[PDB]
Amino acid sequence: VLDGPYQPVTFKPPNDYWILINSNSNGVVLEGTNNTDVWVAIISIEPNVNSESRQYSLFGVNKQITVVNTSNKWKFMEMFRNNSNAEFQHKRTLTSSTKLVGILKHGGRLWTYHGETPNATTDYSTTSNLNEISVTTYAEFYIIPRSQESKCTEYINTGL
Ligand SMILES: CC(=O)N[C@H]1[C@H](OC[C@H]2O[C@@H](O[C@H](C)[C@H](N)C(=O)O)[C@H](NC(C)=O)[C@@H](O[C@@H]3O[C@H](CO)[C@H](O)[C@H](O)[C@H]3O)[C@H]2O)O[C@H](CO)[C@@H](O)[C@@H]1O
Repeated sequence: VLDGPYQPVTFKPPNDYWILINSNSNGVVLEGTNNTDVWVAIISIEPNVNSESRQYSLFGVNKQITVVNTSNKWKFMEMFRNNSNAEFQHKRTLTSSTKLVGILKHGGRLWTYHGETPNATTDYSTTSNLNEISVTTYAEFYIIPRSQESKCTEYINTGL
């Protein structure tokens, strides 16, 4: 009885709900911003990719990122910046057999998962304008209350 799946859309996630995205494919999985101090994008790289340059459109703008993933797992790079004049930088990585990606607004912070399945964990970026963060998803997603975060963490790590 999952709350979803919902099709790709731009929306403003409410505080204290996990958005859990079920990416089947490579490319941008999600991007979000409050236009002040957060811009984030999660980029998907398929298994067994040797080093190459690839293009991604972030907030309507083309960016070249060199990628690599010699794992049998999928790789999700979290790209980040805290100013509109700065370039995106690689902040964190989630290496996943499940292909599920999470984002949550809670407690003054923006949360994602990083590390490697089945031991992926949450970490944050800080913002002074949390409520104004909107996201665009590029794949189906589900919505899971923070009160059920252990269930979300299980899905991230072991699959729907
Ligand atoms: C350890 C833990 O529970 N971690 C959670 C994570 O919790 C996020 C919150 O971390 C707080 O600090 C912990 C819980 C301590 N009690 C503490 O006070 O240090 C943050 N407190 C800070 C930064 O001082 C808290 O932030 C506050 O939240 C309240 C209401 O939630 C209010 O918004 C305040 O303005 C704000 O300062 C949280 O950031 O949550 C993640 C995501 O669910 C879990 O994965 C993780 O396990």
